[PDB]
Amino acid sequence: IVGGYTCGANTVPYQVSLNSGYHFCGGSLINSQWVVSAAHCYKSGIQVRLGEDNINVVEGNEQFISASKSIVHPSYNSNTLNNDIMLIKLKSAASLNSRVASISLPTSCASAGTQCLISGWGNTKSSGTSYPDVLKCLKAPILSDSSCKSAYPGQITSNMFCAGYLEGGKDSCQGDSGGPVVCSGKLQGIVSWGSGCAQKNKPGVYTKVCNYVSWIKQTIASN
Ligand SMILES: COc1cccc(CN)c1
Ligand SMILES: [Ca+2]
Repeated sequence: IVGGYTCGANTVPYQVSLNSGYHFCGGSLINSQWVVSAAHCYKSGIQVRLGEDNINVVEGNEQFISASKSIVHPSYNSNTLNNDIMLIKLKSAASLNSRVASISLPTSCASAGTQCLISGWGNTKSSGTSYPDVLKCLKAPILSDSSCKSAYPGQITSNMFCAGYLEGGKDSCQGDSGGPVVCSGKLQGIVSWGSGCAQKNKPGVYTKVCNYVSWIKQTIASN
């Protein structure tokens, strides 16, 4: 997260870190056994880390649970990043509490102008590289489909939305990938892509989660 703020330990209780020897992506806990992330975060040997603030220090609220399976969306295209969503099942159910909690799926799609919370352990620099140890947060509005399409000609599908600031300075970045965009207590987006970070007229692009609720529910019900 570039130009954000320190969230505060365990203030974003649905935020997970995906770890394969190191943090490589964010995710969102959607029930005791399932995490939603980006399909571009797919790899084998994933351990889901819940209750994290400082990802380099065991602070006492963590649960570390290995993934038993990953399910990338059947229509995910890695070139265009269309359908950039993946489900991860935990080998055992997380113990839910005030600091490890699921986030609700949307019942409706959020509109342009809606204020949301984007969070993660990604790069905090727009030019350099600096990775934080503690969770960073950014309040950001959803941008209109037209401004999103104008920012990225030929690249925005019906399964994507832009959020952030056309002036730059405040954005998600590398390592925030797969993490949440939450608006009014619903998971509306997944950190998906962009051109660099916090650059003028190049806002973050997010997977439009409301399009996938049926798939998520069906998949969970049979797996
Ligand atoms: C350039 O790599 C990125 C990864 C995740 C999110 C974004 C959006 N600035 C960019
Ligand atoms: Ca920790």
